[PDB]
Amino acid sequence: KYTVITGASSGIGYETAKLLAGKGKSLVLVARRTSELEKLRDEVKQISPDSDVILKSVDLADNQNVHDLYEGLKELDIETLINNAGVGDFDLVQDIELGKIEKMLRLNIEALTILSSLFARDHHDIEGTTLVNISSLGGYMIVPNAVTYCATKFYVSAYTEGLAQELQKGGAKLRAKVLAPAATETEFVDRARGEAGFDFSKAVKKYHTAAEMAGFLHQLIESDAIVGIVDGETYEFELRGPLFNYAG
Amino acid sequence: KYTVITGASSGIGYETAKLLAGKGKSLVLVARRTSELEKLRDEVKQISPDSDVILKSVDLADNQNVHDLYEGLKELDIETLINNAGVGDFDLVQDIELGKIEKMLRLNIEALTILSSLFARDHHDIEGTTLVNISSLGGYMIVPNAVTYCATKFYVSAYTEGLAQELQKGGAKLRAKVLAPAATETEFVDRARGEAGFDFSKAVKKYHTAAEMAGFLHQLIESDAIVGIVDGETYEFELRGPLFNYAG
Ligand SMILES: NC(=O)c1ccc[n+]([C@@H]2O[C@H](COP(=O)([O-])OP(=O)(O)OC[C@H]3O[C@@H](n4cnc5c(N)ncnc54)[C@H](OP(=O)(O)O)[C@@H]3O)[C@@H](O)[C@H]2O)c1
Ligand SMILES: NC(=O)c1ccc[n+]([C@@H]2O[C@H](COP(=O)([O-])OP(=O)(O)OC[C@H]3O[C@@H](n4cnc5c(N)ncnc54)[C@H](OP(=O)(O)O)[C@@H]3O)[C@@H](O)[C@H]2O)c1
Repeated sequence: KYTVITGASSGIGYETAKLLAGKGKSLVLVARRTSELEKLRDEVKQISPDSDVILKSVDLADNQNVHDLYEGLKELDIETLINNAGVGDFDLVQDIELGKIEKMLRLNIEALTILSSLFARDHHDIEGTTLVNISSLGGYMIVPNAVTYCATKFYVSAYTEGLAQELQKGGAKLRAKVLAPAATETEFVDRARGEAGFDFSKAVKKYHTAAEMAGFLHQLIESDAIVGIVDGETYEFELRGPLFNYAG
Repeated sequence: KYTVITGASSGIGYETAKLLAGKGKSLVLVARRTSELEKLRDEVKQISPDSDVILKSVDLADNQNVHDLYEGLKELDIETLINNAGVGDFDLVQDIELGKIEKMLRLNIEALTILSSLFARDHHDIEGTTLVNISSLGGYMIVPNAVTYCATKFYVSAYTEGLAQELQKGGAKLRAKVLAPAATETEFVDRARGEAGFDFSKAVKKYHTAAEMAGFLHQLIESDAIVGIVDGETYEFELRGPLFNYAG
């Protein structure tokens, strides 16, 4: 039984991989940097010798690539799929680089939608299955200077909240959940603004570590809650139901 | 001075083109079916002899096509861009047709985001410009059996509400607006479910006509409101401010 974690080379996906290794889970770890995926596999084997770890060096910003990824796991028993890979951008809309933003849409929205749709197709009536889509507090509240990225997370939040309630009302075995972190200490900011060195310790007054966010993600999987969300002011993690209007 | 209307060959965009014709505006009408674009241009000339009417047969579900559409309009003075083209689907997520849904994402989301970003880049500091993106009441309220489509509209609403407030806070000249129709008598249901003949008169107990929704769109352009939205319970058209949380 496997747990698929996209965006496993760094940040939340990376630490989630390590936390799930400590539970004896076997992993499919997806990202582009093979080097880091291999060093993580080495950590995972010393944490948990009997875990199986499959690596997949895949750019998920290409729709065909995402299809290929999934059909290549057809002969695996996947209990959890975690749509964690995603990128950010800080800039006024009038200043954006469309090539980067277009790529952001293909990763944040499409890849996640392809994998969620395919997982749901084959796993809705299968006992013990979980889908966890990583949104953001930015997917429930709009943040200045990050309009485009926030809107990808609004998509993710609304899509997962509607998929979750679809599967509940239909009596599915598959459970779908959304994680909405707040500021979490990872590479995300450095990628988003395009230059390294951003220091959360010095520049952000409240943030979780990547390990703390792996821990929240794991508790979300271990709950009957659809939404795991960090409060923007208290930075308490809350497991709760949907935030948006449901017309049902 | 031109008003660009994507999705002009039927429905809201078609009736919007005719309304703006009666005000003497010149139009750039974008859709795939040349046939109907020429039929509308004939109507526009009969309403408005002196209106200029450029037609563009373009599939906007291709990102390159959307760039090409815009770069080809750079010789023109565009006062208004209306991202109206969009497509729906009624289906459990487990039952969708990915090729249809992936095309829906490229049109409902990407096309609109390319055209809005490029319009915003060249027109933010230009007096009298207006960007109007068409979302839906299902972009503020999740509707069963249309999870994926509603999420494209949550993207549109959140993107445009965030862009609108970005332009206000930064003193732009450009105004950005979002329209959120409810049931509107168009080809939209027929295209979404794949089969013709859906009858609003017999099947839907409250709905607006396409001409009424073009009127609401024109009301929204002529206001300081960021949002023009049909209330699901009263079916009154409301001009109001943003609905989502703004962190600034
Ligand atoms: N950090 C925060 O404050 C925060 C808050 C809310 C939500 N989030 C969300 O958290 C998730 C993880 O981000 P993070 O904070 O952990 O940042 P991160 O450390 O930069 O991790 C992003 C991950 O995505 C992978 N990735 C990026 N582009 C990819 C592509 N085209 N194909 C495949 N994999 C790709 C990266 O590895 P490769 O580059 O090697 O592929 C990396 O593993 C994202 O959904 C992000 O939006 C972050
Ligand atoms: N009708 C409703 O109840 C309702 C409610 C809320 C929001 N909306 C929104 O209203 C907008 C307009 O839809 P409508 O109700 O007027 O429906 P419609 O009659 O089906 O018109 C849709 C328009 O989109 C164009 N279009 C579709 N795919 C395209 C593509 N790939 N490239 C270029 N143009 C394309 C169509 O023309 P071609 O096929 O010729 O390209 C047509 O002009 C959509 O954004 C829809 O989501 C509708």
